Amino acid sequence: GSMSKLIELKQDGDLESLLEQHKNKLVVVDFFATWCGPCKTIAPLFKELSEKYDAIFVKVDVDKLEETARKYNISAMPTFIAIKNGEKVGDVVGASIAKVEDMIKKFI
Repeated sequence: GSMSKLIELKQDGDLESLLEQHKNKLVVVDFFATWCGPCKTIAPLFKELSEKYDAIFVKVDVDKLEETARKYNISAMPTFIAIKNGEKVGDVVGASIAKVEDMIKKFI
């Protein structure tokens, strides 16, 4: 198998565990909320992107992983964070799939 797929995290500490062993991959994290309509709309498009690009695509419910949301300074949802080589490299704030793709192309 490959780690380049869409995964959905469960609890604080999961993202750290992922990044500990996949520092060389681009990781694109969709921080979303279940009370966020645009987050619903963009979810299938995020999955489509995950099928085209060799990056790790991660969904994080900000209410499930509250410490992780706080640590990445998330406010608006959805927020997409690009993470590579040990650090955050970019973000897209808001439900803009085109900008998310531009970010992936920039940093992959």
